[PDB]
Amino acid sequence: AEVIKELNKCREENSMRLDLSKRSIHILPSSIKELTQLTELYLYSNKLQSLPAEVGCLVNLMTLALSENSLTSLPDSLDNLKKLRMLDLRHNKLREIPSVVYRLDSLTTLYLRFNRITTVEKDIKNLSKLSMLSIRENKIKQLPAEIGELCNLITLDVAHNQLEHLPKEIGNCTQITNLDLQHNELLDLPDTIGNLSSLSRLGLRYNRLSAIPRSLAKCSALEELNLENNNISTLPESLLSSLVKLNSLTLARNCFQLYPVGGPSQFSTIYSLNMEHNRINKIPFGIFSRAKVLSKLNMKDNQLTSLPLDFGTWTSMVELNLATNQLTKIPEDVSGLVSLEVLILSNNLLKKLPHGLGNLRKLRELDLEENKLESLPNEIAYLKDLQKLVLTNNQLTTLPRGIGHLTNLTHLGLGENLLTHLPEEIGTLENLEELYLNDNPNLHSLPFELALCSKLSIMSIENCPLSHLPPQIVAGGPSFIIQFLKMQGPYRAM
Ligand SMILES: [Mg+2]
Repeated sequence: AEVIKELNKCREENSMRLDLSKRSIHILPSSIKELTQLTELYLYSNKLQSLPAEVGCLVNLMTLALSENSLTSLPDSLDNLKKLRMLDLRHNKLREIPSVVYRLDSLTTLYLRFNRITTVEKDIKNLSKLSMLSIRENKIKQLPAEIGELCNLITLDVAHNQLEHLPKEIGNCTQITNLDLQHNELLDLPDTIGNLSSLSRLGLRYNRLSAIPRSLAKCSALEELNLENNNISTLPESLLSSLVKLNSLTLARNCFQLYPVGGPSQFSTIYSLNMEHNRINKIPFGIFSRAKVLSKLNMKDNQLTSLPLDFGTWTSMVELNLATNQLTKIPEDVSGLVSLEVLILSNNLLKKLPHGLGNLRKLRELDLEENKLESLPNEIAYLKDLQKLVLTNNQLTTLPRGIGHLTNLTHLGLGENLLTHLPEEIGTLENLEELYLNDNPNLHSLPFELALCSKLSIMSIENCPLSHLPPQIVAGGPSFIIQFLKMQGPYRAM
């Protein structure tokens, strides 16, 4: 109806771009054959199950945009579009690459993401002008050796498929800079992967890799190496020191029991190292002695029972996550870690903290949730940069009076402890915003000085008896308690 007039409009305008997207089109009219001047046809977001043979009359088409339709194929007449440069077939119902697509040898850009494709035929070698090929989110089990004739490829995306291997002939696609293989079933990578010398983005997470080829050392433009969720427990001893632009290394969710063995400069370039969810039973002595730029270490969910003798020499570390290990002590040498801003120690077996904690002048966040802490050291008072202090689920009965010296503290989590009272010095926490006191069964009062925390907007007190406060006030909840402390206490300003 309106597409009749829009096709008609295009005819009289002689416009070389036709946009029929988002028009609920089920059947494309035959008359589209008349608009032979078109170089761009936009049919995306429609209801098309098929393109008519008349589309092959649009022999000047350079762009055919068909995403978000219900196509199963394309007309054999598309053969006649000898100038077609980009075909966009995302989000359709293709069970295979349409036969005609294998003859569109002028194509440089082919988008096939989100279909039902299982096989790439050997005839893929005909599309040797392709620089962008995306077949992400399909059902592909293997690629043909003839992928190696796509020598102009820059981006090859086959993420979210069923690949178990990659043909060694991928090593002939020497222009590739972005190769995404994540979320496949990959058991290995070919030793020829090193032939991809301009490789700068390699997607490998969520596969079944048990090793990395040593030839990957040749891909020295790589700026990230994310091996998350595989089956890796070692690395080629030469690999990391060859990746001289490597910024970040993720070994999370693998089966490392020991740090990978590497050169002296194995960690000399990365800023971030993520080894969370492995089986690592110790951190080697000296492992960060040449890691001047490494500032984030994540060791969460491993098997650590202690820390190396030179722990206190990690002077560049800024964020350290040792959550979900089996640490029983933090050594006094933690005083060495003068750059630390974030220290996460939740879910260990700590009973006390070293006095040396007080040397962490830049510490902003300290998370001690789910330990066995029985006290805090007085030297906590010197953490003047501390903003967030999480002590949830410990065995604390009192806090040091010096807790009130934490000028910058905004978040204080004391839920699930054994507290009998809060110090009056809580009132000098001028910046306190969130105070969690829930599930302290022996906490029977709150100090009037709590009224002095003018920025206090959240406090939890569920399952505290608070029997030294009036029953109806306690039943009113945090809002009523704070108002009561202000009105009955001695601190009203006027
Ligand atoms: Mg899958």
